[PDB]
Amino acid sequence: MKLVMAIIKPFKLDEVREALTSLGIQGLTVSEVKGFFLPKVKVEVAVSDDQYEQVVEAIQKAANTGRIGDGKIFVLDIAQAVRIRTGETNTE
Amino acid sequence: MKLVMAIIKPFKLDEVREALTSLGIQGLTVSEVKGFFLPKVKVEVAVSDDQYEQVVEAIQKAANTGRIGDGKIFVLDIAQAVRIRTGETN
Amino acid sequence: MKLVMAIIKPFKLDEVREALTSLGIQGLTVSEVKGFFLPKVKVEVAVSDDQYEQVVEAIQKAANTGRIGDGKIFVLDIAQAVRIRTGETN
Ligand SMILES: Nc1ncnc2c1ncn2[C@@H]1O[C@H](COP(=O)(O)OP(=O)(O)OP(=O)(O)O)[C@@H](O)[C@H]1O
Ligand SMILES: Nc1ncnc2c1ncn2[C@@H]1O[C@H](COP(=O)(O)OP(=O)(O)OP(=O)(O)O)[C@@H](O)[C@H]1O
Ligand SMILES: Nc1ncnc2c1ncn2[C@@H]1O[C@H](COP(=O)(O)O)[C@@H](O)[C@H]1O
Repeated sequence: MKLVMAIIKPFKLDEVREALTSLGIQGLTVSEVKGFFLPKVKVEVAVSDDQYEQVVEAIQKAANTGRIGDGKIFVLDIAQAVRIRTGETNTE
Repeated sequence: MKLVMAIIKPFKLDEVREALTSLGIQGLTVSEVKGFFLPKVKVEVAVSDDQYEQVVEAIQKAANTGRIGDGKIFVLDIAQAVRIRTGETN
Repeated sequence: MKLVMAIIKPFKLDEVREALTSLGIQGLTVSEVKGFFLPKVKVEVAVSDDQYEQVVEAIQKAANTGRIGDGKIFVLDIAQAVRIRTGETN
């Protein structure tokens, strides 16, 4: 499992959300941050190792303008995940 | 150490905090985030290897309702933790 | 690559930014968070493996007061980084 974190230009949030939803990705978490400043949006989603490359590609293509300030996507390893509703624990 | 990250329903924060305090945790970081919008709370706490699973389970039990939208808890490895007050590691 | 995450007293942000800038690190992400509450600032910066320890030390020295509430620095491994502007993987 991977945590995919992207810092994007705020106007690109709708396109990024759209791209992820088409991939069938659920549980997008979004926050407003300051980018060094200019307002940025941080998007975060946890995905299977099987899905992370498609997720990264989808975010990159949706968030891209080619101009300065486009931002970054960081992928981090998740060792364990628990579904709070059921208490069930998953690992890959 | 491990970074325990949970995305919970905002009204569950008090119960989650109470459970963590009972474990002797106390130090934790809370962010206001948006789920998909629905308001959510992101709780982040770095915990020793000896206690991380107990922290996960404490958060799970406290944040649980059995309803849709309860959220998830993620565990990530921390390679190095520094206490800013003293500069000590891990 | 490493993700350096620091939770600091808000008034220390400028000093931390100055230290990072002197190291040639201008790109960083700042969030307003709640620390258990008191307002805190989360600084996130992805840095190369060869520089992360120098970065951690620089942040610690700039953010330190020696008093309670100074905060924490966590270092996490980054599995992959992509530059959105070009689509290139680090
Ligand atoms: N190394 C980094 N660590 C953390 N956040 C970063 C980092 N680099 C960039 N960011 C975030 O991304 C936002 C946009 O910066 P970006 O990645 O586009 O860098 P840049 O200096 O504009 O270079 P370029 O756009 O040409 O790649 C920043 O304001 C910051 O919020
Ligand atoms: N284990 C932790 N996990 C996540 N965030 C933490 C943790 N410990 C501290 N923090 C964050 O750092 C902020 C400052 O707390 P700090 O680390 O200074 O702890 P403290 O109890 O004041 O101890 P001391 O300052 O003596 O080290 C907290 O309010 C919280 O946002
Ligand atoms: N895979 C995921 N990655 C990151 N955050 C998630 C994920 N799934 C759910 N969330 C967050 O948790 C909230 C409730 O999710 P859930 O209870 O799992 O439907 C959502 O609104 C998201 O903000």
